[PDB]
Amino acid sequence: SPITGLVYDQRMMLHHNMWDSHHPELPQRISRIFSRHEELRLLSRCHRIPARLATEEELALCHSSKHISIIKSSEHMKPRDLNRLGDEYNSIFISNESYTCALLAAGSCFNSAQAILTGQVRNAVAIVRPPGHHAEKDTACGFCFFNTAALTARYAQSITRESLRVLIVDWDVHHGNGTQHIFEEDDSVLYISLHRYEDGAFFPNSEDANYDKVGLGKGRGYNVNIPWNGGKMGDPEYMAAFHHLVMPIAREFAPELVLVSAGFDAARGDPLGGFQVTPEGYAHLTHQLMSLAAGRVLIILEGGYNLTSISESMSMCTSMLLGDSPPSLDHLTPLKTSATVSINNVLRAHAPFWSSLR
Ligand SMILES: O=C(NO)c1ccc(CC(=O)N(CCO)c2ccccc2)cc1
Ligand SMILES: [K+]
Ligand SMILES: [K+]
Ligand SMILES: [Zn+2]
Repeated sequence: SPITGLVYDQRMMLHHNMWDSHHPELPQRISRIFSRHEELRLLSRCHRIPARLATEEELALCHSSKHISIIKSSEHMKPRDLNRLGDEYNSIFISNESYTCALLAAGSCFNSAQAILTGQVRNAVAIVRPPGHHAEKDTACGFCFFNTAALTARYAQSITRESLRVLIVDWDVHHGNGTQHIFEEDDSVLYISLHRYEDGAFFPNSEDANYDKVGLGKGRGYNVNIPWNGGKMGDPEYMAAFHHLVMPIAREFAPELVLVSAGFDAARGDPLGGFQVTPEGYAHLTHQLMSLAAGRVLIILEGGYNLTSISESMSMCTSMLLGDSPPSLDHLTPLKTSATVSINNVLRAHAPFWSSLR
């Protein structure tokens, strides 16, 4: 079924910051990504998957009733009360349409996972906002209300079987604290994150993101953090992390579905990330993941704030999903010594759990 699905809905643009029309998490992130897909004739090659609202019962797969009800209630708030509610969270703005856009983003991803798991398509891309991976069971954080990726893994298990093996690869420049916590005790969902860490000083500013956090109880080994220290990283570092860590661990895990928390704020041009991963870089990461899970890959937009960088990067990913050949990747410099230390720290930490690690 060599078809690639694409899901996008303009209604997700309604979510906005009422006090700063220029806030980085712009409604125009998704519309510019979508337009580039059109221009490059990628959209027309895809099977268009309908967006939908997630239900409250689906939200409850990962989130508490209290958290759901609080975010639901913002739908009817006056502007000053929205400001106050948003200030109760770390790095959140809320509008009357926020709840609905968050529901659309999750339901769009559920329909995509269903299309893949029932064989209607091989793989899919979801152009959605607001993002999800900083969201926790009981709280909103870092522009995220509900954890779209976490929900989707659980949704997928719910329409297949409880023990469906799901891999979540999170290449957003920030650590997905919410995703790690939701599955920390879980051995059916393998969470792998690459992220700027700087010894805990980079958002979300927690030692939860370090390499030594390997999972808990039966989930021991099923949480893989690859923290970057010492400034700018690029294609050389990310390709080396995939070669030595991500792809060997993923092959041993043998996932049946791969979800990508695909933020593009590690891209060159992005002020919030400060890294230099190129669009060709992201193409190669995507292409490697396609060798897993009989090709069952869902790419889900997280962060990424340079409108041109994210449009070109995510388009490049969809092109790989569609079966185009990978672009030339420039002379991969020897790694920064810092990156080498990071990769060796993860290798040492995970040697007890993954026999295939050399
Ligand atoms: O999802 C994200 N990036 O993909 C993301 C999540 C959270 C942030 C916040 C964040 O990182 N910062 C600090 C920037 O140096 C911040 C800025 C202004 C006000 C409050 C905090 C930035 C990005
Ligand atoms: K990440
Ligand atoms: K896990
Ligand atoms: Zn991010």
